[PDB]
Amino acid sequence: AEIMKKTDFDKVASEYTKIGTISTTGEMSPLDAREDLIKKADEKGADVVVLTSGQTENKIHGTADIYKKKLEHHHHHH
Repeated sequence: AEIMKKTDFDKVASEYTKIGTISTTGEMSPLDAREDLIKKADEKGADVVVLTSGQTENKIHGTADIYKKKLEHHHHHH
């Protein structure tokens, strides 16, 4: 699982699927919150962790929507 914001993820939103929301126990540390959310997300099998709150201690608790990628199977589309 990787850390991106909603602004970053939005561009490729239709390529992924929301499997749930993860949350840190609280606003611990900025980079540490990321790592803890990567722990949860990757444990749930998520491809992307979408910080729907932001990062860098900017009024964040640590809520992120977890998404999985749409894996393709011979459907080349031309």
